[PDB]
Amino acid sequence: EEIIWESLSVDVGSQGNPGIVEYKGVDTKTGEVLFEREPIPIGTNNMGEFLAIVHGLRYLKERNSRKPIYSDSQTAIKWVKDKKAKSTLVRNEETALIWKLVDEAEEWLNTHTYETPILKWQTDKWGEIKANYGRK
RNA sequence: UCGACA
DNA sequence: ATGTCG
Ligand code: VO4
Ligand SMILES: [Mg+2]
Ligand SMILES: [Mg+2]
Repeated sequence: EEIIWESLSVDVGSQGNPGIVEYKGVDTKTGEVLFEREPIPIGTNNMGEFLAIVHGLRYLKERNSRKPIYSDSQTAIKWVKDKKAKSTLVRNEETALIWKLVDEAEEWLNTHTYETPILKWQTDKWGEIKANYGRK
């Protein structure tokens, strides 16, 4: 299987886990940053990966784009497929912002239709995903 | 008992 | 190290 360059790549970035979470989506071909989330004080890697895909889904749908989305997160891909984020992050006053975004993301998935293929970025064959933050 | 993706 | 799934 080859890389579908005509696509959107998303990825999470964090400082600690759980810790500060952010994410962005980029054009897989050029690397142009199409959107980037404002750092979230506290959240998990998988929540961020999940929010990144849903944000890409809405980004593409508003523009009537049928391009697929690449993510390197097996967990986030499954959560999106089930339209349910199974995070273990403790629900409390500290993790309110991330959980709210996560709940709203889920809500969006349960209130909208889309055919966007959500593809697994084969990191071991193609190297780091184009929207990556972390060290290689 | 791990294996895997982050 | 910690977050999650097969
Ligand atoms: O802009 V919306 O996709 O929330 O309908
Ligand atoms: Mg990732
Ligand atoms: Mg990354």
